[PDB]
Amino acid sequence: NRGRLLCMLALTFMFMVLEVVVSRVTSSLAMLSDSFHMLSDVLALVVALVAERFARRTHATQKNTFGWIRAEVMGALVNAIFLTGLCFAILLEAIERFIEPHEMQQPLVVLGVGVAGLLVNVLGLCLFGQLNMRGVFLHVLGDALGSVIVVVNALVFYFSWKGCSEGDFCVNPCFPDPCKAFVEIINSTHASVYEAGPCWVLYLDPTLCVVMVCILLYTTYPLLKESALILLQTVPKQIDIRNLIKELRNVEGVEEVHELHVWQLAGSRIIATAHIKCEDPTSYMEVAKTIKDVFHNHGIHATTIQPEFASVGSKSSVVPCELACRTQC
Amino acid sequence: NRGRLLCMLALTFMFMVLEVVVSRVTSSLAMLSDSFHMLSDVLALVVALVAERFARRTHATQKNTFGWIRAEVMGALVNAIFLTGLCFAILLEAIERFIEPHEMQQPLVVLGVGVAGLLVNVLGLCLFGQLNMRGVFLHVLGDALGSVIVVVNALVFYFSWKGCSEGDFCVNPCFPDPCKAFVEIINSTHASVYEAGPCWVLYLDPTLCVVMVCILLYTTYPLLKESALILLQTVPKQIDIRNLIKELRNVEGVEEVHELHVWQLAGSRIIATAHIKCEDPTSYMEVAKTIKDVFHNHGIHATTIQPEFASVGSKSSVVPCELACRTQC
Ligand SMILES: [Zn+2]
Ligand SMILES: [Zn+2]
Ligand SMILES: [Zn+2]
Ligand SMILES: [Zn+2]
Repeated sequence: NRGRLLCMLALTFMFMVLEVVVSRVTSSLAMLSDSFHMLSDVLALVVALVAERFARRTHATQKNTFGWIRAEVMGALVNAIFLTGLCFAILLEAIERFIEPHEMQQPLVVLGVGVAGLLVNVLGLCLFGQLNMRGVFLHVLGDALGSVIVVVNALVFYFSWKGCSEGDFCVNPCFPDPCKAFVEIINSTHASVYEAGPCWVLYLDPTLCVVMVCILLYTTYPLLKESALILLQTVPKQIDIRNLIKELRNVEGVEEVHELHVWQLAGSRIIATAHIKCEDPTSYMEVAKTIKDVFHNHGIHATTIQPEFASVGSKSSVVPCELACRTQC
Repeated sequence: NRGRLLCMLALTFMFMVLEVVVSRVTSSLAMLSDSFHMLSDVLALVVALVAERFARRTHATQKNTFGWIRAEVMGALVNAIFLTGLCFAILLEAIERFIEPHEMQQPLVVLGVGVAGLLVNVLGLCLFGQLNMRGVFLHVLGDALGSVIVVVNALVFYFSWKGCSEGDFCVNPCFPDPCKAFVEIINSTHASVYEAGPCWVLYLDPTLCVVMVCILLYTTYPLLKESALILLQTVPKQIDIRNLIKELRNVEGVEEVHELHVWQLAGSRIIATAHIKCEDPTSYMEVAKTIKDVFHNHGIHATTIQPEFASVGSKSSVVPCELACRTQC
């Protein structure tokens, strides 16, 4: 449905506006750098929306004689790439939180907007073309787990951390404090009291991002396998070629079955070609009806069985099919 | 060739090792954060390498009755998505250099490694399956233009900027200096001399990244159009369906031409189906030879022309094709 992706696109725009509003109210330019990062969650909805007005034009057009009945199972692919590509990004970025750990300065406000985002994505998840559903549901599960990360982080971050207490002049041993250490080592004045807070919670986030990454990259892969397999002309999973060939040769009136191509258009519109070699060119229609039946019994319905009638003395050359070109094909 | 992508993969690993070596020698943990960003240039070579040992298995296997002759024109797609996706990343990140501009502390060393990277990518470009070539050449042109950015930046950055001079205690008006302003406003001591350098060169980089992004996103798109078009079963650009149908109906012996599917397997292996409606079921082979000729004259060589022989009184129903199923197909 277009209604669902439309509603969810509207919701994410709402939340980005709320985020810019908080980032400007609090006057914290370090938080306005997520209202530009949700433009990566609006893209996976715009794409699966564009591929909704294209799986309905299922009519033979001079520019595609099957129609765009496939632009569904391509949309999913693009999504399941973007996400996975994007997913590695998180992983890469998680490494930076092990080398130069930053500090979540204002934890009440981050808990606030994180719980708002977690609720809007719980709705975007409870809201949910059979592979666009999957290619977008995974993409909202991603940011939902990201929001659970943000809450469980900024939850035990006001509960535990201590940070610099006496104004702006204290020693932060847990990481290479840029101004505190600079001014404190360039001026030795025996200043006021200090403190030191736990560090077992300074790296309680990148571990959560690594877990979210290993969750998405396993929930996504089977979707990506199925999409690329459909798009590589591969026999579906439910049709065994050797059985089709044994059954075509069992039929009366035929003796050989040349090029036998089977594939999958989209969903369950499976096609099938075959040359064939009848013997008597007058009882052909009964043979073709029988062959269409032995295709219909195997979930394969749109066929094309060209019969190659044998001439005089030419039953010694398969490559010509009795009907061929010259060399290339 | 596998040799070219192998050589280039070896070169990029060499350069990443050189980058970690400099980042550890100089003791500048702000530069080790590019030896993790070149793991995004090794991916587009690993993919177009995996799709090299898969466009050579062009043999009918029970798991694909065309073979993987298409896994070339899919590889390109994945590349031309990754890059474009990745390209938006740059653009997004360029915006951060307009809001909170950072400082290239050590410009001689950055010029050094930037010129080394620019030379290794000039080689990776001069080094260069007809769409993998394009899907990887664009991907090296990307980082080559990135390197030109790094050189022209860190070139007129030692030539112009001034920065803080008298030890570690000066005023930096051009941007919200974190330690200088903090310690200078928390302690009013009438300290030593200061200075102020130009700001027309502090934002001489993100403009270069925006130009590199608008260069890649126009050099990539036509590749992505062609790849997705091949993968959506679309008639090629060189075969006009109306002409094929007019020419099949002009041929003797036939009167109607049912489902006429034409598409593109990969490169130039174009297939074509067609039912057809002959009249006299004894002169069929001549008609089929003529039809194969009027397909061969149009760059379309792998055909399948099923003839539907008319029964008694049934020349009033196209939907049955004289040969059909029941309702669904
Ligand atoms: Zn999102
Ligand atoms: Zn993170
Ligand atoms: Zn690169
Ligand atoms: Zn940049």
